[PDB]
Amino acid sequence: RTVARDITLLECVGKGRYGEVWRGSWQGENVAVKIFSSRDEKSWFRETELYNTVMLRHENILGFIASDMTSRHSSTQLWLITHYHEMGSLYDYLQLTTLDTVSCLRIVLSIASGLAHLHIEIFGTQGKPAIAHRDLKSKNILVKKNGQCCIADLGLAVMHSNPRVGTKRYMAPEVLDETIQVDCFDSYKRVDIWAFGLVLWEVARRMVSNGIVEDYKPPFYDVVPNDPSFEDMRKVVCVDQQRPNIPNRWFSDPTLTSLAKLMKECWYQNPSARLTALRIKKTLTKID
Ligand SMILES: COc1cc(-c2cncc(-c3ccc(N4CCNCC4)cc3)c2C)cc(OC)c1OC
Ligand SMILES: COc1cc(-c2cncc(-c3ccc(N4CCNCC4)cc3)c2C)cc(OC)c1OC
Ligand SMILES: COc1cc(-c2cncc(-c3ccc(N4CCNCC4)cc3)c2C)cc(OC)c1OC
Ligand SMILES: [N+]
Repeated sequence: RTVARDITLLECVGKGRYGEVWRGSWQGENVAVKIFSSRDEKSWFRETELYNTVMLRHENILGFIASDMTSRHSSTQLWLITHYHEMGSLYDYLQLTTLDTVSCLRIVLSIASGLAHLHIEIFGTQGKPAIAHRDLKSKNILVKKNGQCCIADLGLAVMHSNPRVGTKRYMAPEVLDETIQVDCFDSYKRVDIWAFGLVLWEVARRMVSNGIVEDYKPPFYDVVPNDPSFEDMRKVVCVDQQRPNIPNRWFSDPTLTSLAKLMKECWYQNPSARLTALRIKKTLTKID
């Protein structure tokens, strides 16, 4: 039989230190092709090892298609091929649109659903190890046409049944002050919950209430520079214990009032006090 492996690369939709992401076509279907830089080859190996261990399939997890290593003259080429989401990342989407109550809740519940799926160990033969993402942020969430999102980029993920770090802006206090209990898998889940709370804040700002909305801003936009240093973040999050500001106007809206409470419970200094992804999901299903 013929094994069709050609992928037509059509447009570059992202470029960074990690390499590039391309919209491509295989057998008439859109795919996304992440071409890894040499600097980020470990992310391809980690995501490939994870998917070789457990073939994750979930509506709120970016859908895997293939991992490819191709030998070249003096180098190795590494591609990750996934489903393609033409609306782009949540980071991109929130810059050009505001949200109503239903759309806001649908986004955040779908993220919580993908995150709880990663976090939970499932036993039996169609089960999965528990997984922590370790780089959750709005650029690593994609928006689907049906209004739900999916979580992307498991290049830093850890499974439970040289060392790298996530994006500094989204790092939890215990990462920045180096107290994280690196031998406890639950510690990594709690780092994800902190970052989820920041994403919740980014989304909520874009939900209209009483004719008011906030402009899109990244977490800590008002207290750290672009490309904040580790020390910049440590001073804000650990030393001064600052948290993203909740605007007054949210307290006139029942949804945003509830989401503010939820955020706060993701942002406790004590990691063990933070809500779990499953508890976040339940709370979200009862809002509105
Ligand atoms: C090797 O590389 C690539 C292969 C393919 C691909 C293309 N067509 C057919 C297949 C296929 C799938 C299953 C089976 N079997 C199933 C169990 N019983 C026997 C039959 C045979 C063939 C595959 C995998 C696509 C790629 O990209 C998108 C690839 O590159 C990453
Ligand atoms: C890698 O991605 C894609 C692969 C294929 C593809 C091509 N040829 C054969 C297969 C196949 C056929 C039979 C089995 N069997 C498994 C054991 N029990 C019996 C049944 C498995 C796999 C598949 C999935 C199609 C895609 O899209 C349409 C893909 O997505 C882009
Ligand atoms: C975050 O990680 C990954 C994302 C994707 C991915 C999947 N579907 C769509 C996109 C996309 C498409 C268009 C835009 N727009 C940006 C503004 N101007 C117009 C164009 C943004 C994003 C991307 C990036 C693929 C991955 O691997 C293969 C990823 O890595 C695991
Ligand atoms: N790592």
